[PDB]
Amino acid sequence: GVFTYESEFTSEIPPPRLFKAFVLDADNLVPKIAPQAIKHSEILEGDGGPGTIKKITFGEGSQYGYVKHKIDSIDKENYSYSYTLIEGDALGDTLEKISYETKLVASPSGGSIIKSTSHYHTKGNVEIKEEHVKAGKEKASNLFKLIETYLKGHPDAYN
Repeated sequence: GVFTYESEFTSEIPPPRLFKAFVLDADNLVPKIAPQAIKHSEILEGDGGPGTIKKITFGEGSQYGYVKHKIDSIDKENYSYSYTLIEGDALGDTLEKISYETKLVASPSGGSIIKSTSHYHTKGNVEIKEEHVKAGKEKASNLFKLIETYLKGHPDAYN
């Protein structure tokens, strides 16, 4: 009933910089890298820790676009981050609880490795469509290169 998808890649930028950005600055990282993807981020509950509910908005699509992310846990010592999504026009009535996980590390070449993972919790005996989960893989990969490029080109972004 639960789907499991993961992605593995690396970046020439340090993970402690992309980490402070994606997590300690997610509300200011996405709205600073490319405003063409999200309109703005506003935390609804908590302050960025576990149990905090963030509301990311989208500036693409005639209809209003936005989602809600519930922090699940992070590893400021290992640079890992994981949250739970409960809203999103992509979840439709076929999906309900969403689980998102992300991990950061370093490589022997100086660059940094980035391991991500996500899951789906359908409700009512339903399943997701490859076109849906497969599209998230390409969207999550492009976002990873936007965070590393942001700090790589913006040495002032929480760096």
